[PDB]
Amino acid sequence: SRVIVHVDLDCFYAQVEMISNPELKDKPLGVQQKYLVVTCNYEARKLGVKKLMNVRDAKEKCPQLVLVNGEDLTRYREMSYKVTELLEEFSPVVERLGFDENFVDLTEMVEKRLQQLQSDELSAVTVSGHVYNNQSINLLDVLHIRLLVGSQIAAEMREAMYNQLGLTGCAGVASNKLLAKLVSGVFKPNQQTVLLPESCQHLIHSLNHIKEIPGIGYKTAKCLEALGINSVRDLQTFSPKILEKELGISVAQRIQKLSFGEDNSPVILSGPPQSFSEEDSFKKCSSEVEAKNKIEELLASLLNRVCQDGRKPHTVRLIIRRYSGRESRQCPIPSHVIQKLNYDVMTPMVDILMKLFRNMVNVKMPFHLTLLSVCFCNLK
DNA sequence: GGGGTCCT
DNA sequence: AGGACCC
Ligand SMILES: Nc1ncnc2c1ncn2[C@H]1C[C@H](O)[C@@H](COP(=O)(O)OP(=O)(O)OP(=O)(O)O)O1
Ligand SMILES: [Mg+2]
Ligand SMILES: [Mg+2]
Repeated sequence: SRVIVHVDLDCFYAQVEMISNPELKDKPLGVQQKYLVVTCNYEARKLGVKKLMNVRDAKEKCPQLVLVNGEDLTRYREMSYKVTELLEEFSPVVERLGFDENFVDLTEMVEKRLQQLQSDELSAVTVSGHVYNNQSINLLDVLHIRLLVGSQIAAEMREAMYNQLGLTGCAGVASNKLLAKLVSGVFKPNQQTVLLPESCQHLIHSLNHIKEIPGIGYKTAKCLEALGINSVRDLQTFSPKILEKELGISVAQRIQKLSFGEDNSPVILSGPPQSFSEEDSFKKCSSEVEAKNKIEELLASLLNRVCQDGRKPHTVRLIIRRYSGRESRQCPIPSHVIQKLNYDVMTPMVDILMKLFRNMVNVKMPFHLTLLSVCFCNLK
């Protein structure tokens, strides 16, 4: 049996901004990227603003909305890493999911604490936060005890995140990653909940669409929908044989297990990132001249990042998106270029990126690009 | 939107 | 190199 916590920061980008400019802490705030409000603080959500909503919709429904620009992710990324490092201090196995979510495997920590316990104050063990579905605790049930100690650790985590980084968030504690992530959002914002095993089925059947299961995305949901599968129960009861043939043995067996609340995937230590990338989207790029300036701009940003990181990238990738869905070209970085960080690495790197660009884009015939991205990977 | 992961 | 997933 495992004890897993999922930590999910409240309106992360908005929190980072409200900390940067505390004069926003009291007003409805929205963080904008191009024409989207990607996230907003809880005051704005109260005024009917939704995640990933159009700035037109948002401006009309809530003309008092204060917008800050969140296209440069630098500060969010930096705070994101402070959070996971703080969690890694609790237990070293921490898996990041995007910038604002972490899983921690607490089972070793829980076991250590229980061993230190006397029967005197084992009486006595208490929950911190909400119990999912108001389920009764059985102090004689060792699984219940282990999960409650988890909720205590989770509370210490949220307290340290607030006290040391100024950030609030939710936590969900359960026996695997799927359930911990489903349960962490039951009470929001800035609260936590623990899932006892006999409420597992209640949690999974509380979902309304199979897309709400982590692991089942747009494409997979579409296939399932095609098969007449709509509820969690539908997926639970659909023919394994048929499903296996429709989506392949790997996806079928995995997602069908997910529909019963079963997930044996380990919490993986994320550690340092395996790639660095920067991108810009735009309405139109139809010339190599600006394509180069664009790319130079991105390359500038990236180099600062590999600079302070330490490790060195052994491959570059250039990515594009044409009008009306992405294409990419990569190649190893010349060994001599790799030794760069106090000379002029720009020019030779731009040279390589442009060769890659022309290989993928016919510059002798009109082109219409709508995104450019540069990615460094294969770090050593 | 502006990132990131892993598998095939 | 592309596809699928996550935020
Ligand atoms: N398709 C997408 N789904 C989810 N998030 C996305 C997507 N595209 C970009 N993002 C970015 C923008 C959001 O600010 C952030 C998602 O954070 P998420 O944990 O879903 O909620 P949140 O931190 O905004 O608020 P809360 O956790 O309080 O609901 O990631
Ligand atoms: Mg969040
Ligand atoms: Mg999903």
